[PDB]
Parts: sequence; structure tokens; C-alpha cells
Amino acid sequence: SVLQVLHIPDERLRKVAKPVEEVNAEIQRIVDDMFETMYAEEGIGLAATQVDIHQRIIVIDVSENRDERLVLINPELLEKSGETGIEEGCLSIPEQRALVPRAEKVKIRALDRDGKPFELEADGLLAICIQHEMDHLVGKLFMDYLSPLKQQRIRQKVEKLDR
Ligand SMILES: [Co+2]
Ligand SMILES: [S]
Repeated sequence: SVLQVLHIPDERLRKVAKPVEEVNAEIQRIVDDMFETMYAEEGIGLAATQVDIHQRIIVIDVSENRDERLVLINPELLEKSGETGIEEGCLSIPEQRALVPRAEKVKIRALDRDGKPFELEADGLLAICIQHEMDHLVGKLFMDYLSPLKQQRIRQKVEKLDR
């Protein structure tokens, strides 16, 4: 089913997720609900933290046709290099976008939806989305890289939006 996505200012967005202990049927349900939610919001990534589930689970699909499901359970950053940035959005910060510094390339290791370990080297948009989603799992939001004043204007506009 489609889950509720938390919006700033909600302190549960700052919670640090626990590792997943075993990828069982219940973990797979969460994964599937996460995709359903992400797609319904027209998103390209979602972290469990954003739907009040405090486990290290991320779903991503950067494809136009919404048929390239990437699941990152207990993701681990092995290496990163370069610098880049684009104007990022976030499902928990509606209608607000800002350029944020990110690594250009990342190499990560994670478990997939079957619990199988894999490694992934990503650049471009996918690398940026990976970093954005991993930030969520440690209670970090893209606005945290901006000036205290930008953060204020963003805080003020989301709060007025969710009227
Ligand atoms: Co986000
Ligand atoms: S997000």
C-alpha cells in the first residue's frame, strides 16, 4: 500500500535508522510499499526514514518508464570521488529545490530485495540520488548544506504549504 511521507518540520526525519537484521517477507513488504509510495509521489528515491520506518532501507528508480528498481538495504559507502551538484528536490520538502554539493561518483555495497549482497559504481544523477537517500537514513536533509537563512526560508515555505 501507499505510505505516508513525513514532511519538515517533523523530528522523526532526524532519526538515525537501525540496520536491517534479516531480509525476510516483512522487509520485502516494506520495500514494495516503498516503491508504491515513491511512484505515487512521482519520486525517484525514498528512504525508510521518510515513512517513519527506522531501518536502513532505500528504494530508487531513476528510469523514465519506472522499470529499473534499485533496492539498497544496509547500504555502505566504499568510496567516492569528484564533486558535482544539481538542484535537488525531496518528497519531505515539497516544492523546494536547491543546489547541494555531492560526490560525482560513488561505489556502494548493499543487500538487494532477496538479501543478496551486491556492489554498485554510480555517477551522474544516480550517484546524487544515492547520497541524498543515504543522508535520509542518518537524519540528514538536503537543506542542511545551505545557509541558516536559506534553511529558514525553506522551513517557512513548507509550513505554509502544508496549511
Ligand atoms: Co529526500
Ligand atoms: S526524497
